[PDB]
Amino acid sequence: IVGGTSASAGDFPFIVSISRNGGPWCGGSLLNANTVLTAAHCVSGYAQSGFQIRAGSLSRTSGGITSSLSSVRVHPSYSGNNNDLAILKLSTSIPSGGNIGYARLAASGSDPVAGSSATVAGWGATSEGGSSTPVNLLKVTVPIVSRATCRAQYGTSAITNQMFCAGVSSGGKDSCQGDSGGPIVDSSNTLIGAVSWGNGCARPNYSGVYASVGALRSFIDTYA
Repeated sequence: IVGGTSASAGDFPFIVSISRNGGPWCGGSLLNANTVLTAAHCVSGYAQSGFQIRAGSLSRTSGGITSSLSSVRVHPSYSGNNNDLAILKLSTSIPSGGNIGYARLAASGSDPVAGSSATVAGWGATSEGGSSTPVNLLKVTVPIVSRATCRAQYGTSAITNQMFCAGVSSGGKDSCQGDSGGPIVDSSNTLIGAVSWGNGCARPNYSGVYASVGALRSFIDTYA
């Protein structure tokens, strides 16, 4: 997260950190005791044994409850930047309670409205290419950017109806490498997306791009 602040205990109770080969990798969202939602690009094409999830901690290295993966399912239309969600099943179930909870999902057919406030969180870099990544969770609030404006930034075909955008026109606030897969929520604390892609991080005139939970809700509901 670039331009963020420290998360407090009990913020994002459903967030999980996802390590790969013992090192930082991505974020995700705990949907229920045995299921995590993340970005497809975090897991597609990699050995599933490399991953570990951690829930219930501000730290990505220590505390909370961990689990390995039992299975990985990517959206059936996932390709590159498009349809960038995956469902992970956990080898060890994780109960709600204390600083762990489960996400509430945006409805099928919904689309975040331009200008509304969203909050994204993760353990990614705080600069493009950053040499070290924070141990404790960060968060930042950014406005939704209309799909039309985002298409003017990236190209008409580049931003699909299963993506939405968020950021500040002058830059300075965004998700960044290592935040992929983690949650973005709306002003009701409903999970509206997962960190997906962008041109660099927090650049002026290049919004962060998010996989849309509303748009992909049928997939999520099938496998959750």
